[PDB]
Amino acid sequence: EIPVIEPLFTKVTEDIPGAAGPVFDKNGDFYIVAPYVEVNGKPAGEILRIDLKTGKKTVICKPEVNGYGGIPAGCQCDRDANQLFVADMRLGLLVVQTDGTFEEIAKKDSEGRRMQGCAYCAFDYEGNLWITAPAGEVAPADFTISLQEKFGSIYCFTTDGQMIQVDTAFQFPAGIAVRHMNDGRPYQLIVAEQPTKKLWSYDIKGPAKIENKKVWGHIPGTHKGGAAGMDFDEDNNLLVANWGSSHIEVFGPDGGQPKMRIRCPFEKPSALHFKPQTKTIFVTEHENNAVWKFEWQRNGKKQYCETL
Repeated sequence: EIPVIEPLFTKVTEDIPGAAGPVFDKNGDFYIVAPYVEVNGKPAGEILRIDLKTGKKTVICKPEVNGYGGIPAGCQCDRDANQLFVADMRLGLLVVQTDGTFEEIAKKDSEGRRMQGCAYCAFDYEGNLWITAPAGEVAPADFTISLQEKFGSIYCFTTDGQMIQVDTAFQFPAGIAVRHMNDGRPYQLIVAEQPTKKLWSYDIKGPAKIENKKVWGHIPGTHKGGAAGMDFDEDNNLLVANWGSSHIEVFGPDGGQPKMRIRCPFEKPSALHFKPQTKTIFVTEHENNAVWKFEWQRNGKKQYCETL
């Protein structure tokens, strides 16, 4: 039997359609994304800042390219400048300034293929951004998602500006995380494949160089859904939102089966992110389309933006 804890979750804010992409920037401000905001039934997703002292929401960015609305879905903060890297299911990769300006980084990848819409991303400590792309081609192409068919891809957006496709044929690739050596070198990539209830691992040999794809962990449950967002704590345990299961799974450093589960007071956790230098985990969820927080046993693994 896998042990289960039921910590107290505190609701932070709600009314966030498709709440996802929790992230802290270099100044400790907190942001989330609302991928399912629509205008006239078309995509009009938003990036929002939340004042954690009051829960008040402020729309930061409503991205659109040549009239095609974005579906922002996952975020990382940069290290050398206070800007958000945002995976967008319609626009691919965005770099979003706090003043609301933004740039769409890649309409094509390094090999001249149309870019795919993206969902989650993770910076390694060298500044390369690893990205899951469960959508089909980016706008202006018609919107498609790899829920049933295996056309989701993985990318590495390198420090040279190359948008390198590093693998393909995933069925809705979701959360992504990078494991680092004590000396700081990245060496393992973990990638969720949501409906298959699998976590995959790769050896990282260098920037945009992964090999030795293997099943690394197993996500419990037969509910619709599976692994969504994930992040490491400071002991390199991987905490994984299990959308549809009412739990966050905890894997030890060597993977396999969860060593512990965390019961949530909602069915559809979608993403999680630690507040820097605390044990506090912020969790987005799609039952109530809301953001919550709870206290974990130890601090989070430092994000790239927290390194020097």
